[PDB]
Amino acid sequence: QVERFTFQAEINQLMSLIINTFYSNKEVFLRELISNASDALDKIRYQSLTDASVLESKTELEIKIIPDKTAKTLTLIDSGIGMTKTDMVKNLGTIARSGTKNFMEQLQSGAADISMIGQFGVGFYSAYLVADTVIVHSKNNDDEQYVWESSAGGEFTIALDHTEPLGRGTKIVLHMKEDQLDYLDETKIKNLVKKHSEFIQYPISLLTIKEKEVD
Repeated sequence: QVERFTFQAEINQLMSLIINTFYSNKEVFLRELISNASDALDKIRYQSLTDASVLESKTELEIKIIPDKTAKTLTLIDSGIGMTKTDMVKNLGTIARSGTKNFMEQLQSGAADISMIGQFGVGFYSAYLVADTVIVHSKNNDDEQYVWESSAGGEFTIALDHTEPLGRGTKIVLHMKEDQLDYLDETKIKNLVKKHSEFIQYPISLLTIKEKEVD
């Protein structure tokens, strides 16, 4: 079963602005997504300080990053608190803070910059600086694994996830744009992850997939 939702008006503007207009430091997306991953890890960790049984679904607190040149995807997986179905609609389809709604006017006027999008809990959408389509798989202890998809257009979808179980956490899949495929190159992404994760307290693994014909 697939359930359709409309983005809240501001989110469409934020997304239109991100997609339609232009920015020069697209690499901030990685910083934002790694920061979200760390936040989620912080959340489950803080829960485990009062109740260590929350960690049972997946004991490792870590981030995994997988560039796939063949699939043209960059995937980021964290074992954070994950999102329930309601959490997904809220966190990926709405703006909560009224302060964030004002910031959208300072951003749209050009006074504010894309790189500060994270200070208002919307750094996620910076993924559309490099990806035409973004898939989010998420699993929270108090609910089932759901999968969230959007390619903008004023709408997103959510379904029960039947792909590989996460145990607990969030998997974001960016279907890269053709012009932004070098983010899947080993040296590029390694240095960018190193740069944008210096203060992150969690381990971060970078996967490299090499393919050679036998001869």
